[PDB]
Amino acid sequence: HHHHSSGLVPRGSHMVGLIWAQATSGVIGRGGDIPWRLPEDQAHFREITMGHTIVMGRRTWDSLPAKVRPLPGRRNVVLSRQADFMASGAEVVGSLEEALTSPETWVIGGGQVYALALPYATRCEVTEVDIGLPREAGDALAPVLDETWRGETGEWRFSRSGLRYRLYSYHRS
Ligand SMILES: NC(=O)c1ccc[n+]([C@@H]2O[C@H](COP(=O)([O-])OP(=O)(O)OC[C@H]3O[C@@H](n4cnc5c(N)ncnc54)[C@H](OP(=O)(O)O)[C@@H]3O)[C@@H](O)[C@H]2O)c1
Ligand SMILES: CCc1nc(N)nc(N)c1OCCCOc1ccccc1CCC(=O)NS(=O)(=O)N(C)C
Repeated sequence: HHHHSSGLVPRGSHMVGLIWAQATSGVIGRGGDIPWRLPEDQAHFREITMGHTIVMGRRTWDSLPAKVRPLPGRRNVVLSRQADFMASGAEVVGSLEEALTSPETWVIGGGQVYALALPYATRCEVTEVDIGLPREAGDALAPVLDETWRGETGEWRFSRSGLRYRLYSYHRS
């Protein structure tokens, strides 16, 4: 239960990580949008994901502005159960199993997909945003991590955007 894992990824393996930003309450989205824009979090998301495959749910793809998607520098994969859903510039697949063919994959949202992917994941990179944002019916929420996960929490930091935030890194075998 406490064996070490390495950060080096052999090319024959399939490392699955989750990356998300949440308010303390666990909200990650409402009404199809992320309710903040922190430049430190945006930079961090790129630094982690650049050069890898990114997997997202169909609703997260829908929420990206048409002009910015697919996100550059990364293989974009969108999960949909709809046989007629298409994503220009990206691959649409019908299962998580089909999406996880690369050696390093970052699941980048949203609520449903994080839940679905967790069982396969060995890394989570979390940004906590210190914004008063209550959970409302219909909100997209973050996954909750059990005791199989070990992690490190950074100190509270202060965004140029005027909100406090802090970074968590979690891993498991
Ligand atoms: N704060 C953050 O870090 C962050 C990051 C990303 C997104 N978000 C937020 O999350 C919100 C969306 O979350 P969400 O839960 O509503 O939707 P989502 O997870 O982004 O996408 C859900 C869609 O994924 C497809 N899907 C789900 N399970 C599948 C499966 N087993 N196999 C194949 N396809 C599957 C389905 O598409 P079909 O209906 O087409 O079949 C489903 O409707 C966004 O609006 C955004 O606000 C937040
Ligand atoms: C930057 C937002 C973010 N942060 C973390 N730590 N993890 C994530 N997975 C994450 O989501 C990025 C992908 C989803 O992005 C959106 C989803 C729904 C609505 C809007 C967005 C874009 C928000 C944004 O800040 N975009 S951006 O400028 O950073 N960039 C285009 C990706």
